[PDB]
Parts: sequence; structure tokens; C-alpha cells
Amino acid sequence: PQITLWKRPLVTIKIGGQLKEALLDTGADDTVIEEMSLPGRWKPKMIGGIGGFIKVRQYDQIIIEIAGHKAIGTVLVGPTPVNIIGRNLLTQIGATLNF
Amino acid sequence: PQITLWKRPLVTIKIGGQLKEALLDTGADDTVIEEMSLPGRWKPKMIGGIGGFIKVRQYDQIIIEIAGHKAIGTVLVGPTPVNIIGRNLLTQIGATLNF
Ligand SMILES: CC(C)(C)NC(=O)[C@@H]1C[C@@H]2CCCC[C@@H]2CN1C[C@@H](O)[C@H](Cc1ccccc1)NC(=O)[C@H](CC(N)=O)NC(=O)c1ccc2ccccc2n1
Ligand SMILES: [Cl-]
Ligand SMILES: [Cl-]
Ligand SMILES: [Cl-]
Ligand SMILES: [Cl-]
Ligand code: NA
Ligand code: NA
Ligand code: NA
Repeated sequence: PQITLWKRPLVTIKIGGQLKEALLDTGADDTVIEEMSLPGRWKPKMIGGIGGFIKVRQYDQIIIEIAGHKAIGTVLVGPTPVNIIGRNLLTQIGATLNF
Repeated sequence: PQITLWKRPLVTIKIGGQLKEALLDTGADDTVIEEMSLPGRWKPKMIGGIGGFIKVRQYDQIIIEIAGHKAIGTVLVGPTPVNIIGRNLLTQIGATLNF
């Protein structure tokens, strides 16, 4: 599938067995998910955006499904306003920007 | 043209007669450029993202070139750490997300 950008590119994801909505974000290096209970070991990290940095929990090797595609990689969990799928997982699902 | 996402999707832009580098950002609603003198009328705005809000100057109807593509639209000028091309201009240059 090919998405225009007239609306936010929101898709369904599954993480921790839960369905959620998230933004496909080519401008994000990392994947940041809103506060949730997620099993697995983690470590503290800061991540930055406009407005400055926030403290998150970094979980490595998390299995996530993104619009039906399975990916495994690092997921950051913390007080983001919007769930973001960034380039570390967009590359694993084969997403590209075309134009 | 197809851009893979193993690295940040940075392109060259021309704005105000000056060349700059900017990120093609499907997760951004708006286009945000670092502090610069830009001629024209503007009005203040606040925009938000991962670390909170920043104040910007909103300029409408700015002529901009993005990776060789002309566009005319709203540019926000303020203390972003990275120049961002968001969906208001990605739709004009014909970008789509393919996965
Ligand atoms: C630019 C504006 C119009 C404000 N839009 C947004 O910021 C919306 C806000 C939405 C709701 C909150 C959750 C994020 C989403 C997506 N974003 C866009 C989104 O694409 C945003 C754009 C951006 C890129 C670079 C630097 C700053 C801002 N990316 C990000 O917020 C990601 C998050 C991350 N760590 O992966 N930041 C970066 O990948 C990133 C890269 C380089 C940096 C250098 C110094 C300082 C900060 C840096 N942040
Ligand atoms: Cl780390
Ligand atoms: Cl299944
Ligand atoms: Cl200047
Ligand atoms: Cl002027
Ligand atoms: Na789906
Ligand atoms: Na106007
Ligand atoms: Na794909």
C-alpha cells in the first residue's frame, strides 16, 4: 500500500498483545510508544524532539506488528502524546518515501 | 525517485534565497525552519511535539524549493534543532509513503 499525506499517516499496530494506533514517521529516528505496561527488561534513556528531551524506557528486541507487518527492534516507552513508528522499524517493514 | 530510510531523509531546500538542509517528515503536520531573517508578514504561533512546545513565527504563502520541487505554503520559523518539511509541503511535492 501507498499512503498520501493529506491526513496523518496513522496505522494500526499490535504491541504487547494490544492494538493501538500509531504514526508512520520518517522524521523520527526511533519508535516511541505511550506509557503502557510492557513486559521485558528495559533501561532509562533520554530522547529528543522539538521542545527538548523526555525520559523513556528503552526496550530492546520487542516484537511489534505494524499495519500487518512483523518487526523486531527497539521500542521506547514514555510520555509521548502520540505513538510514533520511526525509521528503526520503518526500514524493517520495507517502507520508503516515493515522489 | 525513491528514498529508503536507513539514514535520515535529508534534502536540500532553498528558502529566502538561501540553501539549507531539511528533513522530509511524514510525522510533522507543519514545516519548521531554524531562525532566519525571512521577509514578509507573520504572526506568532506555538507548536508542539515530543519535548513540549516552541514559539514560532508563522509565514503564509512562502515560496520554497524542496529537492528541486517548487512549493508555496506556510513556513514556521523558530528554535527547531532540525529543519523539518512536513505534510503541508510534502503533499505539494508529491511525496507518498510506500510499504
Ligand atoms: C515538527 C512539528 C510540526 C512540531 N511536529 C512534530 O514534532 C510531531 C509531533 C507529533 C506528536 C508528538 C509525538 C511526535 C509526533 C511527530 N512529530 C514529528 C516527528 O517526526 C519529529 C520531528 C522532529 C525531527 C527532528 C527534531 C525535532 C523534531 N521527530 C521527533 O520528535 C524524533 C523523536 C525521536 N527521538 O525519534 N526526534 C528525532 O528523531 C531527532 C533527531 C535529531 C535531533 C537532534 C537534536 C535534537 C532533537 C533531535 N530529534
Ligand atoms: Cl541506548
Ligand atoms: Cl496473528
Ligand atoms: Cl538570517
Ligand atoms: Cl520585511
Ligand atoms: Na491493519
Ligand atoms: Na495568511
Ligand atoms: Na513492505
